[PDB]
Amino acid sequence: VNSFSGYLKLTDNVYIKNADIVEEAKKVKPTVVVNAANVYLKHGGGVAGALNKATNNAMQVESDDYIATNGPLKVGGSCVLSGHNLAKHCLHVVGPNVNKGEDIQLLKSAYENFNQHEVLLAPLLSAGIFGADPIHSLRVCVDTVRTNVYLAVFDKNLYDKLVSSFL
Ligand SMILES: NS(=O)(=O)c1cc(Cl)cc(Cl)c1
Repeated sequence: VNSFSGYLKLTDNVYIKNADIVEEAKKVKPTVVVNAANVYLKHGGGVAGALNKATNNAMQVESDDYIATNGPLKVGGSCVLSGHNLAKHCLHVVGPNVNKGEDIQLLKSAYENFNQHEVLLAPLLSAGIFGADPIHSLRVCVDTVRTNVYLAVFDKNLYDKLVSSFL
């Protein structure tokens, strides 16, 4: 049994809710929240900008030190950093950004990072300002992630379309 409440069950392991991932993280304090990161861990906008704002920029300060030591992530890659006030850990995952022309096949590699964690609160990778079709992102999630994933979707319109169209 876990703390997550109000989710619709899509599969054995994937759950979805119309929610504010920031507000959901603040309530649950999950072991892992996933960030929709870029390779530079520059948390300017989208989910990353919202998560970072909720940490009062501490996520960005930590991320800048990580990049100064390790250099950029790979598209499809990830790193584990602090969850600050939101979670124990933040798994920063880089999905392909279609608005940069990145290979959408890298979306499966991105989701494979989730399998290193038993339970996660996450957004749909490559959705929103990363330009991918969120319906496609949810299909790749269900077909790739084997651990227990709680997906948060703020836009009620998109949430309803994802549920109604789910095979
Ligand atoms: N992707 S997100 O969680 O940052 C998000 C999306 C919308 Cl449409 C509104 C808010 Cl307040 C937050």
